[PDB]
Amino acid sequence: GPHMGGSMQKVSLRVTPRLVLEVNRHNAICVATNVPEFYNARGDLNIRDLRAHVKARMISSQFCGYVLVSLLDSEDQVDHLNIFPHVFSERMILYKPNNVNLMEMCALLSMIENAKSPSIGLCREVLGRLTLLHSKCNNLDSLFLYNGARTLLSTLVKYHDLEEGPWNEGLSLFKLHKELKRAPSEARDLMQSLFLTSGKMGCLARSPKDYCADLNKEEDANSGFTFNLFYQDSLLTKHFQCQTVLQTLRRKCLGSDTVSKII
Repeated sequence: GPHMGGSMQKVSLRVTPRLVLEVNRHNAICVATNVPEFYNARGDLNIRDLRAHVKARMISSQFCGYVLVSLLDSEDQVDHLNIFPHVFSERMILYKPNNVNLMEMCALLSMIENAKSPSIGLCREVLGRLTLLHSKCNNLDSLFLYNGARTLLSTLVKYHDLEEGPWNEGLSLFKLHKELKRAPSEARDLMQSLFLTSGKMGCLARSPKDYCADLNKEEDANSGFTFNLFYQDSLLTKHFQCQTVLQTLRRKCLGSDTVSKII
């Protein structure tokens, strides 16, 4: 809570890294992509191929870092963001740590967010790998990334009823989002309007990829840059439908400001 003497103990201001994608550039093209599914049908994690992927990224001439945004739990309304655009822009960074272990933690965050059908086995495997990686870094960035991944995993475990523990409560508004679906209709609609339909970041697009294509068309005739986005629709990637999010993503992925430390 915000530590206000007890009345707001369920209001969470916890900061979690979100919307994590790999950014690559060559020629005048820039692409933001989710990390691939380095696991089998049972959710056994393919550490060998994951590690090889991250090592390839660190030495690649195309790799620009991981794009991510730090969001407060109360800002994250599943498919709407309660945050002003100028605040959101400052929260989004292009992160390129010179450390394979921190890069692997970022890759796992992307994998968590983009998992289509996560299982409890996958969530436990990923958590175990993150615990090991954090134990090898033991710095403030790895703590932030470990805590964030645990929060996101916990959100999936709760939302999808994967446990019939190491989990926290997850993002608080995801719990409300699930619970309201079964509330009586009039109360459901009012509480969704009150607590889960922020307008501060504007309208949502049916097709993020077509919206990004239209952003490219504006400068096509003048040989402008091309930006494209690839991600997997899931509980944790709904914010890529926000048009202002996509405009900010495009600007940040094409911009020059890379940081090597988060905290």
